[PDB]
Amino acid sequence: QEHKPKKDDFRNEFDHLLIEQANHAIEKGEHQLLYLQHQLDELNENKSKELQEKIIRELDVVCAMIEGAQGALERELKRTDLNILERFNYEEAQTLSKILLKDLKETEQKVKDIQTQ
Repeated sequence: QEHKPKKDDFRNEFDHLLIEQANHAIEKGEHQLLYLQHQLDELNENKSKELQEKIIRELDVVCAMIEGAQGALERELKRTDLNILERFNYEEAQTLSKILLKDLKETEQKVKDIQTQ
């Protein structure tokens, strides 16, 4: 297996491009979900009241800002666009965002399902 470092090189989003904000949004969200998965698995059995209440708060604010941002941004870019490159980027953008969205939702549900103090 090849495990290499992956850090956003283009942080400065001055241009504030549509795809730029979208990619950054889906990237951050996805990452958080991947890392959150672990806590969810451990919390599933641990059933820790503190760990749960915490994950819920973090997952709430994350899924919230992501849902709102993604929805708005997506609705913005969806306004008008037609091109090979634009189509490709747009396709992958919605693909990654959609995936992270489903996973995130599932995680939240599970957390809420687990009974704790």
